[PDB]
Amino acid sequence: VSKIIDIKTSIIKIPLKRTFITAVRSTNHIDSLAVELTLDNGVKGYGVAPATTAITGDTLQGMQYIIREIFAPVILGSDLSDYKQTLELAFKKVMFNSAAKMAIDLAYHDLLAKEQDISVAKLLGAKANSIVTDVSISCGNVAETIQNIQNGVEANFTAIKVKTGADFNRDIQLLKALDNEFSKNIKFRFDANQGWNLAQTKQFIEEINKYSLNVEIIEQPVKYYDIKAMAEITKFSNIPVVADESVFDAKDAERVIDEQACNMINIKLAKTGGILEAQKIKKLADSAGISCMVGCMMESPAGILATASFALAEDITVADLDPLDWVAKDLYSDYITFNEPNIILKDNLKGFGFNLAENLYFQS
Amino acid sequence: VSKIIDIKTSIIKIPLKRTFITAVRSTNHIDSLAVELTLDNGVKGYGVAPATTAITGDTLQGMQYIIREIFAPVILGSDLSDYKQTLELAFKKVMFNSAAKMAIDLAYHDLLAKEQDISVAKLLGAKANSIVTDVSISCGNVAETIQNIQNGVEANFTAIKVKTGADFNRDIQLLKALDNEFSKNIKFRFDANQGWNLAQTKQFIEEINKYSLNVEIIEQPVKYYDIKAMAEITKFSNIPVVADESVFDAKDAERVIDEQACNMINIKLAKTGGILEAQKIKKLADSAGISCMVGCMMESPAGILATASFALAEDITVADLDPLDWVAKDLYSDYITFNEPNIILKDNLKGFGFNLAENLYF
Repeated sequence: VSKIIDIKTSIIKIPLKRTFITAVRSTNHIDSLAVELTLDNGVKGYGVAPATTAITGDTLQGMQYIIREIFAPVILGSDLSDYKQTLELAFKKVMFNSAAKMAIDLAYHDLLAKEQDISVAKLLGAKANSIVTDVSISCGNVAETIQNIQNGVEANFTAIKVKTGADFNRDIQLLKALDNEFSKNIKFRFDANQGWNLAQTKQFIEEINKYSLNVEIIEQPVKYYDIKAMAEITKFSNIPVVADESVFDAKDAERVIDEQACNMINIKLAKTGGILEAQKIKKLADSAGISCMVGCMMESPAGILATASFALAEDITVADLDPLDWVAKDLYSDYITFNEPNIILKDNLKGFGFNLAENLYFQS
Repeated sequence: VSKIIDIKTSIIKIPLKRTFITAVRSTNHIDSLAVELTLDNGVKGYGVAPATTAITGDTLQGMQYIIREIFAPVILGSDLSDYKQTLELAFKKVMFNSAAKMAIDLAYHDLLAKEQDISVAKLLGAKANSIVTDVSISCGNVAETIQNIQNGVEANFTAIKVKTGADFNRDIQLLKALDNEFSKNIKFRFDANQGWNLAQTKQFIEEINKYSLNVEIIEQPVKYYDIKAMAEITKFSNIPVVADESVFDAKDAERVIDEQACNMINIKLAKTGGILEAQKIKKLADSAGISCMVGCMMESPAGILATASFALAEDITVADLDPLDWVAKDLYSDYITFNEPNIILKDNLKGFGFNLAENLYF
């Protein structure tokens, strides 16, 4: 019987190699909070979550307070084997702030795996160690956008996630350029980040039909709450429609399933508040015959490893896991081999294998 | 034209006279963040919002960061007259954190009113100065609860909000005790804070009908997201059903209107992110023939004043505004006369009429 006797955090700031721009925001960096749980046997578990305030509403400052002043009193002194009960009772005290919850759920999984002397991926039941990711391309003018895609293709990515929804006229013009520049061995994924209205979405889909493109998904074309439009688009489209911001948790998944509002759900740990809730979504989706992909915020490689581990355990093969491509290799090379576009888990790691304490000063 | 050239924040904590406890939480104090906006003509304006993390997810520390580092760059240097656009631009950078938005929205309205040398209530179109509130009663054992109610009645409240949803057997037994101790001059409002399932809700409603009791509303009996159950309870019930946690913003209001999931919406500024979004809810409800009441978190008298101002401007007469009853009179006596159960705005205040001098400058 191991008990959690300490909880500490540290902020992590990472610079991006190039500017990330979506319909929602623009950034050159990632802000994350790491949490450390210490067992009474000295073993330490870790989780890392992004603060993407425009999407999940999380802030580093809110996460720190929640974890150290709200969750901590519930967790401290509790048995590791009571994790499900502990997380349920702790999470009930906080509405939203899903990324804060992600950090805690991940640290618990790290502990659970380490206590069994296995990786988290293995704990969750993964067989495979490799998942393929697209690379995503910032909003920008057509010329710049074609250049970024060529860079991705030269880097060995054949699945390309094209951000749209910032400028609809630009989005339409871009299709022409794509059709001219790339073959059908390149697979496109469009993600509007809610930036289109219903009419524009249908128009974009009709426009795709005018060219010869390999298009795999249309992701979150409209506002997260316009489930009626999502259903209409899903019925209209010959291309699978993906819900992202429309689905954070299991009850969101129930709603989109009930309303036939997508063909596929993009599961993200920063939205679900960690692995436990993501598992519940996957079960619901499976029962409903809805497929799942995994995705992320522009977030640290640690979140990517955790997400890859989950996907491998759940037989999820469609992934937008690209942040590794936006940051320095040394940030992930302790735990991941990225042979683009393949994210490969390194062998024989205990827990996730993040190796955070070496570079970060944790404080209670 | 006036431009906003400075933004400051301050944390304010206030003690409660007695313990507030619901199905949600238990507390002896209020945590608030206040924001001050300064125009380049010297006029300052203020808004104050609660951090009730279990409900809106807001934290003091989160609100502080959001206002200083996210909202401030958008607001600073902007024209006051552009406020609708400025707030739209600012709020699109932040999901949730509605109480942080409330603080900023209120400070803008304080400025707007002060620029016209009038109260915010007057700015919003209010004429009347007074609104009746219930008093709310903490969860407790039956005997405890009867005593708290008697205290309220003795204090002159005739509308009583009874918190339920923590212990269902207690809730059911309590009805017998109410029917025994009280006549129909006392009107009850039950708020389960989501604590009941569908079966329990129908049972409580049937139980009510076994007695002689004046029952005005049943509030948020089930989970905020179970709209199907809300719609079923609404159809089943002979008592008006109120959506609280099911409606934060206008798009939430559209959903409950579309699904016929309530008879009435409880509008709170801490959920709406301030007055502009609250006005949009009111317009939608009006169009759908859905009534509105106003409500609050357990929050500062400044928030209560802002909410009373909105209600008076919107012809909303049903209110659960009680926190004034939970704090020392000298906190609010400058801008409000609470002669129970009447919340009455003082004459000739400019803007809201509260200031931060003790917090910021002393």
